[PDB]
Amino acid sequence: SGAIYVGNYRVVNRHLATHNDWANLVWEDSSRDLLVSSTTAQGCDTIARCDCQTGVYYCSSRRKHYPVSFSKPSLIFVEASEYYPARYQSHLMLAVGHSEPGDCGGILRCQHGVVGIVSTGGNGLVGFADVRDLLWLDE
Ligand SMILES: NC(=O)[C@H]1CCCN(C(=O)[C@@H](CN2CCCC2)c2ccccc2)C1
Ligand SMILES: [Zn+2]
Repeated sequence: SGAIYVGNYRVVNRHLATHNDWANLVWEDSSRDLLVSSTTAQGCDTIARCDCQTGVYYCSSRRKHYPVSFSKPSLIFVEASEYYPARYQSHLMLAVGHSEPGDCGGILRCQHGVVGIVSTGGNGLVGFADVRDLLWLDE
């Protein structure tokens, strides 16, 4: 679990969005596993606007933050799960690191701010849904 809080926006994994999130919806994209809902209070996370490929992510299943190198956002095949059939997920970045179901929502950050959130994993890999292209989150 986990979310990004920027301005009057809450960014969560689409597959973990609550009933309150769908009742206050801004934008959602199944192919990216992202959902954005509106908030009454202002958030303080800063979104990174960069091409960094190194950062630190939060891993709830180890209660630890890990430094990682990650790939550029791309269309990656993701195995079928209880939330989606087998499909290509877009804007996804992979790193070598521990992740388990429950870790989705963990933030990945670089020197410029928030890069994305954990969205996939397994076999010693972790995948992050990028949010650096969503320039509208800043206005
Ligand atoms: N964005 C998605 O489509 C994800 C939705 C949740 C599930 N998902 C995953 O990758 C799982 C692993 N899979 C579950 C069934 C086959 C392996 C997982 C593992 C570790 C960390 C996080 C998630 C896919
Ligand atoms: Zn950066």
